[PDB]
Amino acid sequence: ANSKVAFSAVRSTNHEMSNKTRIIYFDQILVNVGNFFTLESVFVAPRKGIYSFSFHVIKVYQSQTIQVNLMLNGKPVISAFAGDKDVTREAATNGVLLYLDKEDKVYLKLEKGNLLGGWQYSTFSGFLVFPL
Amino acid sequence: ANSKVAFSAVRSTNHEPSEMSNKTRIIYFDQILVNVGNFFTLESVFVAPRKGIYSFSFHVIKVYQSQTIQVNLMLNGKPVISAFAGDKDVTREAATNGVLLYLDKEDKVYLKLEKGNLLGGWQYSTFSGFLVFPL
Amino acid sequence: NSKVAFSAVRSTNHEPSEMSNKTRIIYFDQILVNVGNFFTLESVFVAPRKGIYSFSFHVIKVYQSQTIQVNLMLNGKPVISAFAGDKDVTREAATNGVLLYLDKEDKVYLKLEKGNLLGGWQYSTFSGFLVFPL
Ligand SMILES: *[C@@H]1O[C@H](CO)[C@@H](O)[C@H](O)[C@H]1NC(C)=O
Repeated sequence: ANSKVAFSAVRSTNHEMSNKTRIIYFDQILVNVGNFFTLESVFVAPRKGIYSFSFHVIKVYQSQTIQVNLMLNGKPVISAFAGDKDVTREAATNGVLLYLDKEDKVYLKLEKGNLLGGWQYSTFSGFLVFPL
Repeated sequence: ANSKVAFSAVRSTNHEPSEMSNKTRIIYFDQILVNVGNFFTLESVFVAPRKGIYSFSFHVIKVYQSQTIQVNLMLNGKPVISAFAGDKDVTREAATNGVLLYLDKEDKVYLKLEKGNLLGGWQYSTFSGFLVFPL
Repeated sequence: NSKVAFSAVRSTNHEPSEMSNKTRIIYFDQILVNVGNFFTLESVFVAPRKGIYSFSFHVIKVYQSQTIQVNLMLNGKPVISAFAGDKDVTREAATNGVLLYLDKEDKVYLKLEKGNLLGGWQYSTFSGFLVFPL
């Protein structure tokens, strides 16, 4: 039970972010065991452990560049990029394992760019690999 | 019981799609690296043995030039996530994505070539997945 | 060792070592996770026990003029490949991922099969974990 933690979220075409935080949100929740993925955007770790994270953020409008940072408690840990102005729906993708303690916050930030065209079909997933 | 489940497959040649695959549009992988539980069948379809959360990932590599491709991860005949590879005039291009799904027993997960033809083959393409935890 | 995982990042834009140029092994300086310490300082993973392991990588470059091919290697042999390059963009990633059956002491690592890492490979990642022992 308490060792079972996972979330998976997708950006659809729903039409329900700030220049400060620039948090990328995912409206369609596919998995949320434990309900620790909150506000369509932020994962809050329930316990100390190793967690897997992966994401694909779609650069839809072709002539733009984006940079996406995976954030841990307000600080960047990994980065992804998409800036091929010949390509439509190019993914800025990366993944990582992290050592998290209880109440650690992990989310995606649009560090650079504007996601012109929207970011439909973008994905963001995470799960507890094992507790420590 | 059936708590260890995982598969992993790769397209090892540049051979063209089979005549059957042109009518189902289901992308298949001939080289099976992992198939614990033997739940990955027909070199293409994963059948969930039990209720739980399952991870999936895929990298479909197209050559130049098959037309712009769209790959959907399918769950019981309906698309869940999609990836795109529009040509950037290079020798090879990749349509990639991954996701966690809540699956029930006998649920079927597979890859569909929604758009495009994969002319020139899809060598080096990969498709993987595993049970994260039963539910 | 039921709990085995590593995750590593290339944190700088520094050129590869002369040794690295010789071995073609892509190395990572920043280790975020290394439970069991089976990911060595030479950026090679040594499987502690028989089991199914997950591996993912992203090799990111700022200079993409020439083609790069990255192979995931298992005891000196390629298992999967990733391609990038021959482009002029901000940053591009050669990426792929796979599950592998490993026997104990099997060696898994990234080799630059084609191309170079002129300009550095900052922000590149390489991760792996034991899904379950067999
Ligand atoms: C290794 O090769 C790269 C690519 O040509 C080059 O930039 C780098 O300077 C080489 N390393 C050394 C120590 O010369």
